[PDB]
Amino acid sequence: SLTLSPLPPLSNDIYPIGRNSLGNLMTATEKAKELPQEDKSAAQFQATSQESYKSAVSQTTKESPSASLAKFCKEAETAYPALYKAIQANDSASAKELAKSIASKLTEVATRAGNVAQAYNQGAAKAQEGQKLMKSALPGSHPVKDSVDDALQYLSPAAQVFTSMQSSLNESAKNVVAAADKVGKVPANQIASEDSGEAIANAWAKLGVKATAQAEAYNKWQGNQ
Ligand SMILES: CC(=O)/C(C)=C/C=C/C=C\C=C\C=C/C=C/C=C/C=C/C=C\C=C\C/C=C/C(=O)O
Repeated sequence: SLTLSPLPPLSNDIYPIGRNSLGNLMTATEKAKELPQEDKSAAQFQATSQESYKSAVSQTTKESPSASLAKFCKEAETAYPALYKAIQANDSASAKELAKSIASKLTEVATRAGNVAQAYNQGAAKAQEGQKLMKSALPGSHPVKDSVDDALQYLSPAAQVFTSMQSSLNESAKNVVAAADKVGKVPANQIASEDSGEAIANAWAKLGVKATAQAEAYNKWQGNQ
């Protein structure tokens, strides 16, 4: 049997994307915006550093994975019960078509998450370059050097959060297609791990509540960078 509800970590009690997991990187981004602008030696490096932070946040906003997930969860509330009914009716052609649709939506959300991870990992390579340039070019105390160090410390764990979201959603897409492929081939009740269409819908609805909240919190935050 295959799990059609959200998979870890999206099934976690605490939604995995938010200040709980990204707050150190958020703070670092706020500090980078507000760096002082009196130092001549640092000015160009600091502009480049600030543009790197801003590029990554802008990329994040373009993708908006939590907002996209929340939209999916709304769809899931009706799409999974409809699929479950097709499974129970041993309706292979219907189940396949419905699962294909669900999977398409899941894989688009997963790609958005993956795109955020890619932006962060690419940002880390920029920070690596900046760290070396500034260690030599900017001998004394410069808050931008700390901002680069912050990026190096926090970007890869942050990227991993998004990679794990991507992995979960891609697995959900695989599972829903695989489930529909069994319809008409084995007994219907052996296909899904869950005991009802409603149980599956409720699990996506619960995730949707969390994703919606985060989407709105993030929207606020990015508009002040
Ligand atoms: C090359 C050269 O000459 C020099 C000088 C390079 C210097 C580079 C310096 C810094 C680089 C930072 C890069 C990336 C930052 C990224 C910051 C990201 C912050 C993200 C914060 C929160 C994210 C929340 C996501 C929510 C989305 C959702 O829930 O949908």
